Amino acid sequence: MKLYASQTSPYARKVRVVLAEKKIDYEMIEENVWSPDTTIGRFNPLGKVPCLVMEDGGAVFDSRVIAEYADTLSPVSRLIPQGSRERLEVRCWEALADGLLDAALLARLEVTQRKESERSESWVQRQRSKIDAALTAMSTGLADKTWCTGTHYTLADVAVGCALAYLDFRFPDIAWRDRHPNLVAFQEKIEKRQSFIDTEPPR
Amino acid sequence: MKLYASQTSPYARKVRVVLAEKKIDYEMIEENVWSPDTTIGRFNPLGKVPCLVMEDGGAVFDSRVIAEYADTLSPVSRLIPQGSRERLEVRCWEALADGLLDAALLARLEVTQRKESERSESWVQRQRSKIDAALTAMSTGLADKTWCTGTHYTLADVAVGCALAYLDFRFPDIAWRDRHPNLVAFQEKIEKRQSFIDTEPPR
Ligand SMILES: N[C@@H](CCC(=O)N[C@@H](CS(=O)O)C(=O)NCC(=O)O)C(=O)O
Ligand SMILES: N[C@@H](CCC(=O)N[C@@H](CS(=O)O)C(=O)NCC(=O)O)C(=O)O
Ligand SMILES: [Mg+2]
Ligand SMILES: [Mg+2]
Repeated sequence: MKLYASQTSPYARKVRVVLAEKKIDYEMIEENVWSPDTTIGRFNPLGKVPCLVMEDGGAVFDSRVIAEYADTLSPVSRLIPQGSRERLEVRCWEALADGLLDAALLARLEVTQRKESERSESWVQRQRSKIDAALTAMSTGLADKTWCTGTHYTLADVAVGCALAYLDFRFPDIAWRDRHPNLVAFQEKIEKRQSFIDTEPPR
Repeated sequence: MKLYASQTSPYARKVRVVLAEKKIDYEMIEENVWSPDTTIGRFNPLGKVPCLVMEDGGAVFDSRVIAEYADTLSPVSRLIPQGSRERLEVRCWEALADGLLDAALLARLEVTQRKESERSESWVQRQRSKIDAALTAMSTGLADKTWCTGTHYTLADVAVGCALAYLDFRFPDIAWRDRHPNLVAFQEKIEKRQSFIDTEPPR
């Protein structure tokens, strides 16, 4: 299997963490999707990473679909629970984290993909407000628990960890660590996992 | 259960189609998420519809999470297959359709949420190129089959149908019907389903 990804992509980091936790071997292929020379469209018509390309040539996207499928590929470190209700809880956590990332990417892309004369203050403020709200919800949801859903590490934790680390990396001005002590304790723990250690974004 | 949604939202339409197919009763609550008076943030910190609010007050998002959960709530009209590989196929179709919608929404929002002096031609062209590519992939993937995954109607078909109907509604200039006869035949069939008939977008 081949994973088209980048070392900075937080959605791709989620998938890489899952693959590491599951001990699934794969070839990592760094692809710059913002280059006019990108070939990602051979595999993902949406032009995005991550994209997993299977032995047979079948292409899998997006990160949620890849994560769900990877969890079935080994009995090692089950990350998505069996129960429908328990699965709901984990997948909603993942949607919350991914949604925070969607807003953060839009806020970043407003700068990287537009001339100053093409930018909107109100749009960026909207996206930054979603990030703030998502952070508050993550802190409210985690509450006093060990992990997002209680006793066990799941894809919820992976997704949240990737989101918070992305803010550390790209948005150090968003001071979530001051605001939410329970998220700080969570992140301090999760970043000690081998899967996180091995997938830190460069720079 | 309460579904916070709008009658135009294609992501919400996907959920409403699933709920109709499954014969699950729910209260529909129209919510304008673009109004400064929106209260959607009580339930979905990302500020988006659809959002399903359960009897207990628990909030579920996004559309993929709601669709997956709704499929478990009744044995009527199973829309997501049991097999991991078969599930992968359906969920990747859903990601493709949702991704087409993401690009279409961005292209629309460039106009509705920005003054002309805040707009980017290159960004809109990028998004429109994703739509074209996604359409080609949908046509390639469906090929000569009855439904997206072969013999049976699944969430893949729901998602694709919602996407194509959204383009008819909001982007009549994107002439997919001329380009892809197999998608035309697909859409002509799916729009005869009661769930689609009852959820057409107004105007
Ligand atoms: N729903 C998808 C989002 C992936 C995405 O936007 N990836 C960005 C790169 S970012 O992670 O650095 C991407 O590929 N953007 C390229 C584009 O939008 O043209 C998922 O969950 O995998
Ligand atoms: N990943 C989510 C996307 C929903 C969405 O963007 N919904 C739009 C409304 S559109 O369907 O008319 C939305 O709520 N936008 C409000 C905002 O982004 O502030 C899902 O699959 O449900
Ligand atoms: Mg619990
Ligand atoms: Mg098949």
